[PDB]
Amino acid sequence: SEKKYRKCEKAGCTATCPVCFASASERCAKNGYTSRWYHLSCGEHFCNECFDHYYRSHKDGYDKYTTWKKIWTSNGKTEPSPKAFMADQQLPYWVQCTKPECRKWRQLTKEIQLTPQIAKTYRCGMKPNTTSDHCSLPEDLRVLEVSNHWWYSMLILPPLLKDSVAAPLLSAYYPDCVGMSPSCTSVPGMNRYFQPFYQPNECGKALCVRPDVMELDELYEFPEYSRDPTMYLALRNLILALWYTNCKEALTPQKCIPHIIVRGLVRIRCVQEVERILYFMTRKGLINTGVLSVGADQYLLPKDYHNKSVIIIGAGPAGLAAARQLHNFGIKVTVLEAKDRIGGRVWDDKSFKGVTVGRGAQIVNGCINNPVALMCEQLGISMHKFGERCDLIQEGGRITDPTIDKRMDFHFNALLDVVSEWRKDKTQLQDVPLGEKIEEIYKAFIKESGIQFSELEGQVLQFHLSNLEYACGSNLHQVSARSWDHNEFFAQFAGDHTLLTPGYSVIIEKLAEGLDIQLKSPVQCIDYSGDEVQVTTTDGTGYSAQKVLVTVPLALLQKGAIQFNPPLSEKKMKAINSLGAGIIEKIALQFPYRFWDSKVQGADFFGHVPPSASKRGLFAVFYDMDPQKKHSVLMSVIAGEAVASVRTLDDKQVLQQCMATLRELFKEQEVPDPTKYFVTRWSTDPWIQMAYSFVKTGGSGEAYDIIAEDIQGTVFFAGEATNRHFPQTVTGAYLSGVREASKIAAF
Ligand SMILES: [C]C1=C([C])[C]=C2C(=[C]1)N([C][C]([O])[C]([O])[C]([O])[C]OP([O])(=O)OP([O])(=O)O[C][C]1O[C](N3[C]=NC4=C3N=[C]N=C4[N])[C]([O])[C]1[O])C1=NC(=O)[N]C(=O)C1=N2C(=O)[C][C]C1=C(F)[C]=C(Br)C(F)=[C]1
Ligand SMILES: [Zn+2]
Ligand SMILES: [Zn+2]
Ligand SMILES: [Zn+2]
Repeated sequence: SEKKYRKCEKAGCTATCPVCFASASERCAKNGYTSRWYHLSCGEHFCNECFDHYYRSHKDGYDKYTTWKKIWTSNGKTEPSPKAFMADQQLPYWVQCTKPECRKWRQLTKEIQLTPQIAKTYRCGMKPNTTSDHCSLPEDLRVLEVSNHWWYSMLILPPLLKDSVAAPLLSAYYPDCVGMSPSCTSVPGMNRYFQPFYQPNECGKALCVRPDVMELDELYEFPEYSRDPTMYLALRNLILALWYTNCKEALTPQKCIPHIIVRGLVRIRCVQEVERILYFMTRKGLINTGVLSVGADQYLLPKDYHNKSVIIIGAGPAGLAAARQLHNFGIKVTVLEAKDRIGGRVWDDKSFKGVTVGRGAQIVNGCINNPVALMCEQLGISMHKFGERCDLIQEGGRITDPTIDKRMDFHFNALLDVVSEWRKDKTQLQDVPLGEKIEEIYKAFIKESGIQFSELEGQVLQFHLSNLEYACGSNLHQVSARSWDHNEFFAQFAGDHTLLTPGYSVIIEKLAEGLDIQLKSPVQCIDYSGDEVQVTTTDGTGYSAQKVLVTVPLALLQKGAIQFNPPLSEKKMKAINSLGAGIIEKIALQFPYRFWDSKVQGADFFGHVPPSASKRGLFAVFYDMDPQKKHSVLMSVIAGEAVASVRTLDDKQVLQQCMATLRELFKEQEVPDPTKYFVTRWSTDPWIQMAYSFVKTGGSGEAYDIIAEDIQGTVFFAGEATNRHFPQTVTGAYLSGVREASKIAAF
């Protein structure tokens, strides 16, 4: 009469007495003998009678199983089996007592389906969906087993979450390939800029994670998930979904737990992992970031990561970002800024009636997943997507026919295409200045083709040339042909380019809120010999801490303004000197009325066709600073060779030359005098001296990576000049501070 066993089917199982969790069949083995004891985990087994109850065609619960099967096979890629069925449909739920000093795990009865409402409110031995004696009872012994690694080793199937908050975003994916149950019959309200997941077979979008693939740095930290990442993916994806669903408060483990819905003891494992994973993504700045603020005893990282102190040099976006991160983590942070204000190259003039005019940055280039878009969401502020339209207006007042604009843009880009071909097989030593290579290709193309451009077509080509010089912040003869667009090899920020109407100052101010910031404290010296870094200001003040982070602009690193002891390495100096310190300047003009409205007809900007290639980049674009079209403020830009021509002019002389230009651009009409203006002088600001970085002839994009290497795990570097993927921008500077705060916290 066949054979029967007390013991589990799996050699090495730690259950000395399997007991059937199902009790689905009339002849369930309860806790005795059966023809096979089917193993789900070390703590969960079901007898063969209950196995036949669902499996065999002549048995009762066969319709229930066959129906689940059909749902399973059509929505998922994971095979259906009785074990998979049991784990998705028959294992009981486990929940923690929500009383703070208890937190004990309990098994719910079978008919109860775990809601996030139950998980938020459950207390020991009180019937859910609803004395303190029931808390003192010991947990089921199987609970403690779960937290060992060998428990996960002995788990036969990975968990599949139900009703994950991630699910509305992952519809393009098989639910089980991203850790969600296929038997689960279930993005309005989320910010259009939060797109944290790639769609399948999609790349080239910055800061998107693949919802079905762990990343290298994730596998490094969680190698136990390398073979089968189902479970890690489920929890990471859940945390991301929860964060972007509410980026204005800190996302705690307490907050994640009631959204982790899975049957069986494995839920305990998930609740224990979510917390580890959460602290990891916090340190890495993927969540719980932006201008989020925490109070005392509400720090974002456990007291372990708290045994450090940091001095941060420079209170620009990179410095304040690291300071805000490190502070939120619970690390002592002091920021020493040279100037008498924070912000660095973010400095918003607020004195123009009705608008905020930035003397430094005010544009966000690519808003999807951009942390600046995150921080705007957190602050409730709005960004203005730039319009496409930008007439090229001639001195004289003629508006250049758009087909000329477009045709010369074509020829121009066709020149850059030849550079990209030429450079493919050339090393850093073979490099050649970009402008020089363009002139060669152009003069070769003119000579070969016979074509003859009108004067205007040539001037319009000069305009497109000036824009490139603006993007590099340099005449193109200092810019590397090989490596000027180096960072476009990496995924870039998709989406809208915007004018940050309220100005970056609003973000910079909120980042700095509440931090120990010593202004008028320019750092003279950093000595990282000895047990602690010693930092000294220009008047002799001394500050001390265990680690120091440097965010000074590239120009200041090039000029050696801070004495380093020991000196920076030769490798680091060569990198620092291989990047160029690009420069632009800005002028803002306020008028008594919007004199351009009739001609410009609402566009966000208009173009200034340069008269000659010498005057190239002199007020090339005028920006209308009020997207609501009520106030009268224009802003324009000096780039390229034009920067060196106006160093010997005072502000009034620059203003006059701008006004002469506007009046030529509007020659057929009257232009009022300006009533208020400013002219920036970044290139002579002693502690900045630049607008943003670029790669000079002979250098490589790797220069950014090299400038970013820490020294002795003790001196760290951040700043736009240190972000290889995202050079130049406030965004790239911000992310580099987060990057460095992640490095520092790791110790
Ligand atoms: C200038 C400018 C202008 C005029 C304009 C613009 C700009 C600029 N940009 C840029 C930005 O801003 C930058 O990049 C940033 O900011 C960076 O940051 P960082 O890194 O943080 O730096 P800074 O800020 O500079 O800071 C620094 C600091 O530190 C200090 N110091 C120094 N030294 C020292 C100190 N302390 C102490 N001790 C010592 N020794 C100083 O003071 C400071 O504070 C920009 N950006 C963006 O994003 N956007 C915009 O819009 C901008 N801009 C314009 O306009 C345009 C440009 C652009 C680009 F570039 C790119 C792109 Br794709 C775009 F979209 C745009
Ligand atoms: Zn049974
Ligand atoms: Zn077993
Ligand atoms: Zn309890």
